[PDB]
Amino acid sequence: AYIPNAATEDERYYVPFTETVASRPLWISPQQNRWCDILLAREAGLVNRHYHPHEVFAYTISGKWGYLEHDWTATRGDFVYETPGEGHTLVAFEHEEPMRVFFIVQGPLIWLDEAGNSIGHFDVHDYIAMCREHYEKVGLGADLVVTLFR
Amino acid sequence: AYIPNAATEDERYYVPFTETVASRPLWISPQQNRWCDILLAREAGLVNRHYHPHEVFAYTISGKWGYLEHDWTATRGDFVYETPGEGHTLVAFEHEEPMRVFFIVQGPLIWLDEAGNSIGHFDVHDYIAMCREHYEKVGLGADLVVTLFR
Ligand SMILES: [Fe+3]
Ligand SMILES: [Fe+3]
Repeated sequence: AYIPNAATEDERYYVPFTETVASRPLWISPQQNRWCDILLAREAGLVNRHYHPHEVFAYTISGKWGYLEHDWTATRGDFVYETPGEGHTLVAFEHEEPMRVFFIVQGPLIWLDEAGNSIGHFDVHDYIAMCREHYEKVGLGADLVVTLFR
Repeated sequence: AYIPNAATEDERYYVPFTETVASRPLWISPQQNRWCDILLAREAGLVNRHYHPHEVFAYTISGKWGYLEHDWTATRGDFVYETPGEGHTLVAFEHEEPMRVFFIVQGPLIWLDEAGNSIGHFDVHDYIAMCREHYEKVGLGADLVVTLFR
């Protein structure tokens, strides 16, 4: 698979995930419960506390972001590996550029509690569904998502 | 793990792989036989034909490169997924910028024949050895490699 201009300026390609953060799917494996994507926050953003059962890798393209549970913040060019089992809250700061991050995500995400409990999930089927749905609405066609399968 | 400025200009961090192509290790898993790295070619470059038993993901940072066995060439911003089992020859063109590519590699690589045979291998132990060795020589210390383990 070859996707030119992955972190495109074309807003249509980005699927809302939370209210402030969206992603462009690049590669999805329903069988492996795994996906690559560009994570985008045009403004201040937050992704709720969750943990992955497995690793996460990120390479930062632009903006400034990090997780509240570590001391670093990542800007253009910085690499991040999250250790499996880590509960974390992603945040994005307002920077000259939107936040854009290349991610390889081995799902599910388990949403965590204010407390510390499992309170919801996000797996690859949830991801395929939201992306198909958005791509139908914006006129990229639901079937463009199917093009990303492997 | 957080590595600032992964695709650094500091040449010392890059470990020669072929004569024209080098990589900076970013994350290495001896147990999973898997690693992330920045692949760099300052000039024209070539990596000999080989196949991975598993997937490869790449996000292109700068330069222009591709595989002889596909029709695309990848420049700044382009994403690539190589399907597992694919035999391929990586090439890098001379561009305004060096080639720099963020890779997640599930090894081993099996070197292939002019013909089409398995004729050599490259696994994570080979990678750890070459990186330790180079990092000792350049004065980043062999032990900096151990810092990359997970
Ligand atoms: Fe996460
Ligand atoms: Fe390869």
